[PDB]
Amino acid sequence: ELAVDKMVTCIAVGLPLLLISLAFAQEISIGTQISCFSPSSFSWRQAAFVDSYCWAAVQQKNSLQSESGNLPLWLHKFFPYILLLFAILLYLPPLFWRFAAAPHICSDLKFIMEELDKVYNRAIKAAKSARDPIVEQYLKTKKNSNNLIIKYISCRLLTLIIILLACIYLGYYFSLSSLSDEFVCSIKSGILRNDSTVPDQFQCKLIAVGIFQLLSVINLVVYVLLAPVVVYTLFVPFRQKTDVLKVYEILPTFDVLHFKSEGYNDLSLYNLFLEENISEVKSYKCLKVLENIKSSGQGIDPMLLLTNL
Amino acid sequence: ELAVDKMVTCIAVGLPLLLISLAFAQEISIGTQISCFSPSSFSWRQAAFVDSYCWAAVQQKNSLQSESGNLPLWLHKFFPYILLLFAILLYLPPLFWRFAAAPHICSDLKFIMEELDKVYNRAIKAAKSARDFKYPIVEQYLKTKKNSNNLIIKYISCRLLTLIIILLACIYLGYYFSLSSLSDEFVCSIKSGILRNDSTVPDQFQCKLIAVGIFQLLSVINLVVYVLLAPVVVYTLFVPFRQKTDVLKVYEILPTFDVLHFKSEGYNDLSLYNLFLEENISEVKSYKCLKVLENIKSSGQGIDPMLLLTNL
Amino acid sequence: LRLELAVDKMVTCIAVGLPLLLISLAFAQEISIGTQISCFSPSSFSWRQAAFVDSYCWAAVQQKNSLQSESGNLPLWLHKFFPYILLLFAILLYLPPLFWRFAAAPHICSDLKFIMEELDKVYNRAIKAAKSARDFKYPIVEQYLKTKKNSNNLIIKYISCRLLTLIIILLACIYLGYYFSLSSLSDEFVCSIKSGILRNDSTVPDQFQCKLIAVGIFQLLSVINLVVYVLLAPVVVYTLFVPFRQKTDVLKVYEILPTFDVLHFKSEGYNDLSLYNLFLEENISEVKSYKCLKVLENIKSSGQGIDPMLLLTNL
Amino acid sequence: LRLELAVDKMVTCIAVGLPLLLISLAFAQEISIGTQISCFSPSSFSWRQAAFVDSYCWAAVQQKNSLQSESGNLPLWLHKFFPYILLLFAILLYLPPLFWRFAAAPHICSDLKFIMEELDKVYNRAIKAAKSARDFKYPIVEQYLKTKKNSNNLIIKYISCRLLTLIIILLACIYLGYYFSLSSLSDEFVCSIKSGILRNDSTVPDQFQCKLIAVGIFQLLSVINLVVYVLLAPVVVYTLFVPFRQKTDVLKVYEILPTFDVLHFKSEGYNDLSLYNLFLEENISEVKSYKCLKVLENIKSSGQGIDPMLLLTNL
Amino acid sequence: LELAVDKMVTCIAVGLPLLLISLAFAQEISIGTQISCFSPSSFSWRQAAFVDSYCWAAVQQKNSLQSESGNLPLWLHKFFPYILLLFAILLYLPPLFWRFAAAPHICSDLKFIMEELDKVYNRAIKAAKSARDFKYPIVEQYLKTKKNSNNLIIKYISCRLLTLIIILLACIYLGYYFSLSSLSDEFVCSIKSGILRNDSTVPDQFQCKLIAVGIFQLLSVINLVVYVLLAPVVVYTLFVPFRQKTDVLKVYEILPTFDVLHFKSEGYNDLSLYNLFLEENISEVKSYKCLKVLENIKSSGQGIDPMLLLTNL
Amino acid sequence: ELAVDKMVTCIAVGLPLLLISLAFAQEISIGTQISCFSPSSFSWRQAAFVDSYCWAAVQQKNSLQSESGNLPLWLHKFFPYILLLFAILLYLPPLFWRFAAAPHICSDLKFIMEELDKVYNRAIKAAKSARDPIVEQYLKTKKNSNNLIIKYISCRLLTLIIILLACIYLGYYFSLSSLSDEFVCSIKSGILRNDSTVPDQFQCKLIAVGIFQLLSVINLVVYVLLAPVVVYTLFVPFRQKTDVLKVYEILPTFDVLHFKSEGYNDLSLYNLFLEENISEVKSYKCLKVLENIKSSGQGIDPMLLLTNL
Ligand SMILES: CC1(C)[C@@H](OC(=O)CCC(=O)O)CC[C@]2(C)[C@H]3C(=O)C=C4[C@@H]5C[C@@](C)(C(=O)O)CC[C@]5(C)CC[C@@]4(C)[C@]3(C)CC[C@@H]12
Repeated sequence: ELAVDKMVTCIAVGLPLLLISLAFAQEISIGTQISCFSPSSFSWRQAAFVDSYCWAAVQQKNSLQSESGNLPLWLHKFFPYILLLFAILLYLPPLFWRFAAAPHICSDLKFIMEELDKVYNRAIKAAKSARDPIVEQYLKTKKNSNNLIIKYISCRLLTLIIILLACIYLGYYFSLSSLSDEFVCSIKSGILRNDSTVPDQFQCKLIAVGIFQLLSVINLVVYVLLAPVVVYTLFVPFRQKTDVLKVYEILPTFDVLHFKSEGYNDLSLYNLFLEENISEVKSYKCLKVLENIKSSGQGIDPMLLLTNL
Repeated sequence: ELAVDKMVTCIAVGLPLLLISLAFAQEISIGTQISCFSPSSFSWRQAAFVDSYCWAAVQQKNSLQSESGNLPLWLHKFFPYILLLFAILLYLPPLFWRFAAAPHICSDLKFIMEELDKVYNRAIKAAKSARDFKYPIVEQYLKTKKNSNNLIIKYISCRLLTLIIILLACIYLGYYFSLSSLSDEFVCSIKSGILRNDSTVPDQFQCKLIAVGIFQLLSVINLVVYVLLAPVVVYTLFVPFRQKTDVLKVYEILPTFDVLHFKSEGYNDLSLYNLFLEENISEVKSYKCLKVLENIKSSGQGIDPMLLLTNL
Repeated sequence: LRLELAVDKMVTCIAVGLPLLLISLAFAQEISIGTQISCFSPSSFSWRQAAFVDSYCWAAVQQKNSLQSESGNLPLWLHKFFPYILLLFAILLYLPPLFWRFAAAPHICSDLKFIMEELDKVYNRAIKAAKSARDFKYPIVEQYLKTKKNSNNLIIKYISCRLLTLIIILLACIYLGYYFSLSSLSDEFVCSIKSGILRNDSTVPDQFQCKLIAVGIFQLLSVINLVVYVLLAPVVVYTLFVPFRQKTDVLKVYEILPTFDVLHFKSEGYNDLSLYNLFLEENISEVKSYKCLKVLENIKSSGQGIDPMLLLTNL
Repeated sequence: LRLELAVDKMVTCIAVGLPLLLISLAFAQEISIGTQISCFSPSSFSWRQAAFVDSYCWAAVQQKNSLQSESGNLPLWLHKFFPYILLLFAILLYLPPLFWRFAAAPHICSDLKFIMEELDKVYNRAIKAAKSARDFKYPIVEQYLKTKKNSNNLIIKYISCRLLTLIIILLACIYLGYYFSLSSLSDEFVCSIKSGILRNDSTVPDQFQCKLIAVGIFQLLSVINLVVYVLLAPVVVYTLFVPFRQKTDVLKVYEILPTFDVLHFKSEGYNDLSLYNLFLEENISEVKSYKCLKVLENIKSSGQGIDPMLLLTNL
Repeated sequence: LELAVDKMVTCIAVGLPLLLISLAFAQEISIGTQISCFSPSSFSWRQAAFVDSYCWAAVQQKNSLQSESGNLPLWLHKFFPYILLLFAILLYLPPLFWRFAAAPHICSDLKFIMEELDKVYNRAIKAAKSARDFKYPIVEQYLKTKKNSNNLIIKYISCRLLTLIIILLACIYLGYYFSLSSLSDEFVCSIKSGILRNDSTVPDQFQCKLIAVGIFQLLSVINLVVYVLLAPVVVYTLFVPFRQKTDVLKVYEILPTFDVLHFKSEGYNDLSLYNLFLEENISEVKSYKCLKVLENIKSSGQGIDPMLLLTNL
Repeated sequence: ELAVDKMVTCIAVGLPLLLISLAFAQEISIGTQISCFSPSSFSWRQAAFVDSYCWAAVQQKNSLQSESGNLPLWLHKFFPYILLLFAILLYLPPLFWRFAAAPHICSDLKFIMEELDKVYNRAIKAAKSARDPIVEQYLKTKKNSNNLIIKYISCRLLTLIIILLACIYLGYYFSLSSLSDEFVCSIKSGILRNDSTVPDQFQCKLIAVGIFQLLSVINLVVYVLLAPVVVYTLFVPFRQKTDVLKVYEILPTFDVLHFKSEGYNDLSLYNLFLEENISEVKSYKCLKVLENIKSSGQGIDPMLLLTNL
């Protein structure tokens, strides 16, 4: 998993979870999520009934009358589970990737690294004997099929789509007349309908809403900062730079051909993954040492290769 | 476990669990699950008795009178347990197939990969000796694999039970999801036993099952995800349709390997083995090199045995 | 392969764990009294009516129309969101290290392990040549050293994570200094539950005297965090100027080997070579050849014997 | 490779775990009665009004205008911040051992392992020369130790961490002696909830008698911490006197080897040589050659045979 | 590195006060608060809570509370839990020697003795094998030296003596708690300092009772019983010489390459401590095992010493 | 630790702990351990005082008057800890066994297994060359000293004694009337003595005592089922059988002598531990393959041994 992809996943998933836990934590909360102000004559349990009834009655549109509407009321209860839903949906593409995409790119990349080590060993053995292109074709093939890279850009595109949907939802959540939690509630269905001791309507207010909006704007800011990162990561061809196989062109047992650029094809994705995992390849490390020395141009490539051993 | 099967299991199991855990958020729950509105004269403990009695009385059909019926009350009080039951039943087929079916296919697949590497080595050794037995054992093994569907029958059986349980969960959630939205309100009467002819206690109490609305909003989410998941299982259910890009066709260019794919068209274990080979074949080095030669053959510049000898 | 300089590890540990420890302290059971707000409803108000007043005013520190405070609504916002701010700073300060932990490591750890292996190899070859005398030759790692200064991209990542750490630490210092500068009377605000149907109600009084509790603890902890952070910022800066911290040339001890060219060539640049010099100075104690060579170099201070002979004796 | 002297490890363990253990005891499920403050509102006050009075006065130990105490506002501040002061001392006392282990530890180990290897090698060479008689020559370790004497920087990190430990222990002793030197009546303060709209209110009494509970436990634990710390301070001071502790010259047993020069040359300095002498005296029992040489040296007390003969017999 | 009897004495003397602390405050035995004061009926809930907490904090202020037994019994109950942990810590401190790196002081020398014994056994059987086809008693001289310095054994008997002293002090303290009547929890309390002094609605004095003190005494007697059972074990363990019998070396005397001398007994010196540690760790020594096999066979006398040695091979 | 000893320890220790944890289950426990029923005129805090006073007054014999006596009251409150005390005392002998005796038998058993593998290797090497008793004396010695086995039977005997004492205590406690949890308590010492608003006596009842008795009978049943197991384990000689070294008698390099039976000596204990840990010995496994075969007569012992390789 590319470092930028790992960090995008970590942010887009842990941020909604951390924000839920912020508001979610009991210490942060003052108490219940709703308070309704029953009359003074009401007993403790009658007031508890009013609170719980109105909490359950934000759904039943007939009971509650709110200036903003019933949708803002339903939105508040939705948000604790809505952020977790966004976290899960944002975790899904990385899960699909590791489960399916890595297995295909992992085998190919391990084979390419083994073949590169083998060609390096054979080149130095030929050079050592003097002192005394399967991988290229595979990569040429990799250019023909974009399907392996299509899994990657598809998981990235779903990540971007879900991030944009979360940004859209967060923006609607961020701007709220906050008067919705102040919407009235009437416990007058059933036998309580014509009852007289119970007042006609109660002034309820949704607890911990302001915290939800302050956290939703934070999530929206982080997500609109993250979306350009995904879009840049979405474009695989642009990120393919510092041609990694160019360092291998100084080997006799290796054909003089990079042939890795310019396409929305799996070859560019493999170039990125090679640029990432190539530091594990010892032969690449030694070849890059020789290539950097070649900047001065003092000695010669085959001599330093043989001498380096 | 195939990636699509692993993700279907992860969804179908974790979604009901995640939804259970959400339905009881330390911020979505206002408090108790039921509230009954005792009279003002009732003390705190008398009101607590009314609440707890009616909570326990959603079962006793004689005590409570509800317009929708007692079945909605049962469903509103046993909403969690049912989701956990669905999660467990959906986890059972992945547990079953993994425990017994997996190793059977693992041994066979490892043997097939070893035999393919061996035939590749022998073919290049024969070619190398030319530059300087012969029994298709794996082909015969795969020909046999076609005869018995039993290994694949375990797979399609676990997938079919997964689909059946997913459809039953969809039915329950659609039924439960499509509620009256007044059922959560039931009239309850604490008048059995010595309280029957008591006078200070009113005839009936107006109870409401709080946080039911959350149950329905989560049940519709579960139903949507499950009716999105069911086509995936049905597609995964059909093993023959999934298989393509004949993997052994790349081996047909070897002299030590008979020219025969012979892997298609059946509800038999051969198609399942074809899928698992298509998945795990990238680990096979000989397959990788042979596919390199096969892709080069698209241009048709050189020749298969020459490039193979040059492959070393 | 720690892949984190000790000073960087301790700066991360402090800058991250201190806000977390302070959050956990601000709500220790002995420290807190109960709710975060108390509003003093009238005596006629029932228990639940007083609970409504408390919760309403807690939620009403946001709605500017309801509450009237002498200091303003901004202190009220800052007092309610005390805990949230502390965690965010911890995460942002832990964010740079996470990037360094995953993105930065492949570029450096691999290079440093290769350099250590090459140094051990050149030491072995030098003593083998000396042993054969008692009875190729390409400076590959030195050629490697030139590349370090050449490409500053590897160094760029390090100074960038350090610079973001410094920027976030300075922003945290600014916020904590502002928060600690709060009035300490601004936690008392007048709140009025008179919106909606309660507006023209008469039994409810016009306004309630609410006080935000656990704010003095927040300020006392914010000043502690600010002190520790303004002590930490020079360490990060000190850290930012790597060219200055690259000292005690580590490869100079290897110059006494015949199989090693006589050239340090590691100094004076905002390039990856200085960063590699720091990481070599840190992780070089694991290199056995470096340890023995430093033993010989320290002995050479007296100048009694000779470098190649001493090496032969060590074998 | 412990890199922590047993006396230093125990001083750290005590000075750090004792304030933590005492914090954990001060709030045992059996020592806290409940809230940290109780204010005795009038009987007419409701439950929530009394809770408001308690929380207000708790937050009002800071606002000097509200509360009137005979001892002053400083005792009130010190009583409210009681547990924070101990965790801070625990952390500050843990800091020097952390600085020691993080950087100083690795440097000390390599040198000691090299010295032990060189001593085993010189012993082997001496017995091989003696064995050949029964049938180079450079004092490298002696020169290395002679060098160790030249640089006091190595013996300065250690005495600096010990000196900071002693300074923090003395500051903790001063604070705990002051805190225990409490009036024990200063936990009772008069508090008045009469700011804001409550100022001219009449139903609320003029002042409340609040008491800061669980203070007596704090003082009883502070005196325990002070006693243990004033018992620990002489231990740190003795640890500080590093040359005085360098005794029973460990290399003196090696002077009976022909392949080893007849020179101890390890004493009398605030230099890294004395620290290395201590660490050698500690870790030298692992050295087999030292064990056998000490066997011969103890036998030499009787003086029956001879040193080289005995060595040959041991083989 | 810690004798089994010492390990069990430490385990008991440390875990028993901790287990008893944890039991004293179990939910099943604690009814609730540790003090209850019985305010008048007119007092509100919070006023009664104030009375309880005030008297809890007032067991220290001697002016406020009047108790028949005195203020010391009152102070004892509050500090009783702390004492239980203080005694556990002080009893863990001497074992701290084992916790600290003092192993080399004894074990490193032991490891050398075991290696030297294996070497002398190998050399003896090699000489016997060559017969079938130097010579310096270095370990014997080392043990002879070990006799000269008692200092290593002085660390051991010092940690054991501090363990015994702390155990006896704990027995004395716990004995006292059991002895006390404990009506102490029934001592009166008066919340009449400050502005409450001349107040009239508050009664003159409250009858407070200290909760969980009977549990404290019942657990203190258990701790005292276990500790007075443990003290003889420490005293016996204190006497290292009386703790040594059937020395391991007496089996090596049948080797030609080993001098015929045990020379290990009768002293308050490090040699006796090394004898104990050798008797413990000697079963790991293979040469000792085979030599003890031959020595046990020699009880019958059927097989020759050197012959059986060579025969075993 | 022998499997039967490990299971006896596990039961005898975890059962009182599990029962303690059950006796105080959230569903199981209703609340406080005592309730006293103060008059209705008493305030909340006065009733709390009565409860706590009587809880502390089950000790002071003058205050409370109970029909069964003060001893049942003491046992009521102290029953929960008493189970932990029994668990600890039952854990003590297995703990002593681990340090005091387990290493002594471990070193000897490891040496015996090594010597058996060595004698097997030497026997097959002699047989292989043809195709081309130290351990016995040690065991003979083991017979002479019972001291190692005396540690084992001593820890088992203390386990049995503590189990029997626990059975006695639990049978007594379960034999309580179950009305002894109701005691009359009088808060009339001190200044309350001549007070008039406080009633003369309160009817207190000890909470969770029926649960204690129902759990004590379970513990007693399990313990009287466990005691015969310990008694059988107590008799080491009656347990040893299937002479394990008899399979080694078919080796030329091994003397033809079992010599392991009939004694209250450490040899029988070593026989048990060998019978347990001997399956780890490869030479024993092969000899048992062929040892059994020799009895059958299908093949000769030395030939099959040489063929075993
Ligand atoms: C803590 C809770 C909320 C509750 O606590 C729990 O349910 C357990 C969960 C938890 O504690 O967190 C238990 C009930 C209770 C302890 C409750 C009580 O007992 C009796 C009264 C009285 C009722 C009244 C007005 C009358 O009846 O006339 C007389 C005045 C008085 C004292 C007012 C306050 C309450 C209502 C009082 C003290 C408020 C606190 C309350």
